[PDB]
Amino acid sequence: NNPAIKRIGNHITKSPEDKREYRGLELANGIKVLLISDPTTDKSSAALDVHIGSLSDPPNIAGLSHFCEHMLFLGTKKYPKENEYSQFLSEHAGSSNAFTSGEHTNYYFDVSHEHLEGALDRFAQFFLCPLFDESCKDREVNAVDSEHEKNVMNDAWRLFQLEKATGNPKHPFSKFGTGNKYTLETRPNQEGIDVRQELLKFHSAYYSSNLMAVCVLGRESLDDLTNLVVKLFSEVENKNVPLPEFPEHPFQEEHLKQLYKIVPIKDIRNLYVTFPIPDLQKYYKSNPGHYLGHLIGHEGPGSLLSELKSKGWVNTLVGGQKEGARGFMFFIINVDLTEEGLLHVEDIILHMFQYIQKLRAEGPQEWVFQECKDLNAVAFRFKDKERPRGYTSKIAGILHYYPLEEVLTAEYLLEEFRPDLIEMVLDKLRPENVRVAIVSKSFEGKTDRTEEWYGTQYKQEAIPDEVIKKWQNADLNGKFKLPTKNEFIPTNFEILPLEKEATPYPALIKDTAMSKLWFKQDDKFFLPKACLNFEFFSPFAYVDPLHCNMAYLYLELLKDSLNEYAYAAELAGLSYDLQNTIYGMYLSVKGYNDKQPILLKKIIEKMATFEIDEKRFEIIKEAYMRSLNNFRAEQPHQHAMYYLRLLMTEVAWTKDELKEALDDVTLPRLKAFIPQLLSRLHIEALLHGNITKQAALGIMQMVEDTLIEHAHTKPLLPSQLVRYREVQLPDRGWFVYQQRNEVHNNCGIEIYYQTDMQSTSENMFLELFCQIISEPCFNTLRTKEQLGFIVFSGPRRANGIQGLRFIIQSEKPPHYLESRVEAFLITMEKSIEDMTEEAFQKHIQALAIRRLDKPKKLSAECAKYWGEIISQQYNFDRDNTEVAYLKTLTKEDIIKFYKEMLAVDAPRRHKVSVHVLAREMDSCPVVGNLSQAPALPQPEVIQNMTEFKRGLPLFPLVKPH
Ligand SMILES: [Zn+2]
Repeated sequence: NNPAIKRIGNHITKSPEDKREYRGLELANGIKVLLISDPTTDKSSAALDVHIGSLSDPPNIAGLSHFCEHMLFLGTKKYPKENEYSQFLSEHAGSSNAFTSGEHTNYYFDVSHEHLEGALDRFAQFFLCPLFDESCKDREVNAVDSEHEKNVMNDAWRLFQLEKATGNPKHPFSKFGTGNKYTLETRPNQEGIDVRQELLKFHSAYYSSNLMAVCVLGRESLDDLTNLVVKLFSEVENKNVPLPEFPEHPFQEEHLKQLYKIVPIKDIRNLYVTFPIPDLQKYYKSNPGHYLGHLIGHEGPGSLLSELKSKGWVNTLVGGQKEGARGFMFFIINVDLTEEGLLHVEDIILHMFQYIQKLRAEGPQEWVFQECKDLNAVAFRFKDKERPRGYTSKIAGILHYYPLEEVLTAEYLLEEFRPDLIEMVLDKLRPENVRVAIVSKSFEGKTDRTEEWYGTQYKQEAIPDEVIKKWQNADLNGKFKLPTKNEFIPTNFEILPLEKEATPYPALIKDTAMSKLWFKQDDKFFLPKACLNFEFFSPFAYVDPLHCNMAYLYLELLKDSLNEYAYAAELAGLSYDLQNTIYGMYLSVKGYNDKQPILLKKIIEKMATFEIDEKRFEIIKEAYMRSLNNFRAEQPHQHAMYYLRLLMTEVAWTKDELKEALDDVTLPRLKAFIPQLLSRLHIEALLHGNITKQAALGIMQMVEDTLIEHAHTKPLLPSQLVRYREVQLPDRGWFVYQQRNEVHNNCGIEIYYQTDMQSTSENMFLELFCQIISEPCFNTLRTKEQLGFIVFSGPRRANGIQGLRFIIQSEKPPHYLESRVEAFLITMEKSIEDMTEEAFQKHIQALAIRRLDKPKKLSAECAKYWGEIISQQYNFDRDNTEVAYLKTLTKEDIIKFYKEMLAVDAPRRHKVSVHVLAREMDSCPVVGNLSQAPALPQPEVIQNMTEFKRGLPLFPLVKPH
């Protein structure tokens, strides 16, 4: 009845909570398709996943599939303009990205719901007739080179590639997926290769309809979505490509029983333990690898981690199955390492094998399976509604692995108890199949090997056969017990009836010296979940570097202490977040509401009566020291942002000040700090979800009463509720602050054009301008000018003040970067003068959709309110208000705003620039086809942050709504 469709699927199993409608189908050309209809969605979305990636890169052109991914965005026969795609999305409230894994290339976008077809049509052409334009290729190669550059000095990426380097060199696993200028341009030139043709060959070879899945989400009916997907995708050609497979493991015989000693960039201490395993993917109905992951990676009483931590050897552990590709997987057990732990690796691994032996001795446990199965069933039933773009991306990828009818449920619902598989996998976790990697600065100078792509310094040794034996004879350790029943498993899921006096926004339901309580019963999502957000104010968390250190250590020690007990809550979908802030403390509790009161109470009770284990204090202090030091290894652009925070905020302690003050933190001194901190507080809370007003008032009073009882807490004076201000820059001023990054060989720059206080009008001026310049900026400064991978523009908001910021990471020096941004600003003004009245209105419309986009899930809506509360603006109806005003703005208003605040000769330009110089750059000046960059004034070089701040006014704070 339709030659274009091979088959429609049966019912797609969904959560009964889920109001969205679904249809699976397979096209005649073999594209597997999931259609999602949500007539309420603000943004629509599509994604396509090709089952080809890096593992299929030609051996002579490393990174070609990743390069292909970049290239697809840059013009097709039907839509030749390099930025037609991104520009269209931008003008219609959409966004887009893509990634390349070993076996996948995944492309996705969202757009205003009214413009699905326009978006999707442009999108489809990626997979039909890409141009791979000659000039785009030459340019885009730098973006990829830049992508790789930032990864070079990153410890995760180095370990990632090092593993691949130390397996079978013949195996596709050993390939370099990212690529760079060398692999994508330099080497290929030297070798007579036309990469444009190679891109064409590759696309044509592997971009076969038979290796593709597509997911589309929109307001349209399932039938309309069907016609649409047929109309645009049934013309993709079926080239019948065999799906690549890797049945032989990249780790063979001679790759096992190997030790690797590795030098990190950061001062980190890690042990990596790895076993080769078969592909467990097909066993998705039982997840035997996850069963063992769940047990070996447990953190409750009796667990592997518990003992390792008690012995003061490790702080954290990750265990479980790790993805490989079709035909191979890994099982891992990874831990960080204390100083002591570094000298006891052999015992740690013994304990690991002892725990595994316990699992053998006990045999597989149906009740453990049953518990996971139940938790997963609940998780799936009450899953939060996803944002469309993440969802379509995810589904496109998993359409390759499960029957149509099962795509939604397959990763959640367990069906089979499989003691056989559990033992089969367990039988592979043996010392004769082990790989051990130690990462420590102590191997500095003691290595004899260098990994090609990153330069990673390492050494390789056979593990002594006697050590293997010691591990093989590991017997039972009395310290290791399986976890017992999980008491935190929720059973009460009733959604409370919507109260008579319920409101659309949070209501101030308690206003006392001790606490401000904001409250909202959920009127949208109707899942049995809640958010309990608390802000504790104390001047003593940030009075000086010492106290800041102490606030941090206190809360880290608290969390470390609670970890065992809290682990079960987390498995049961009840988690918490607890950290020190520049104003005191922040506590959030979220998840199923049923057992929250229990977790919260244990938290507050513990913090009010805390007793510190000295062993733990020393270990945590030491890790915190390294943590601070390790900032020197963050990326230039991150340093840039850091220095701006420091320059523009009234009060801010530097990482240098914090670490210098850290040696003065003694056990006696901390014990004294805690009661001090807790003795006077103000609390501002937002309780939001499946809870009544009486429950909310009840919870708030419980928190207070616990503090009063155990810590004697009294209220804080209203005048002690100190918010910090932002530095007020002089009209027509320009400051430059300059530092060097000693790890990375790239530059970073942040340029901040401060405007004025936040307000309806000032907000929308800035925001409209950012909307208009957003993609032109990416297009000019990255795509055309290829300055770097990281090119960013948009609003800066802090302390109630705002402005325009640019952030770039580049191999080019900041003074050069600077003039290009300035050049760009002028382009934008002409551009704004040149654009139609409609083109203007389209941008108003796009920002309007962006701002009005409704949160899909409780925590997202909660987050919007929390922003209103923590900023002390309390403007819960901001979106409607600000959009109404947005629609009033004319082209002329924006031109004036720019001329008055932003232009190079603007009367009220307030400019700060942070230059972060590359490792290899000695000094560097602060000032200096392509568009015209204007002449700039001499900047005032900031010599000292304190003096700079002392010499300027401070802005007012914003007035509450
Ligand atoms: Zn990329």
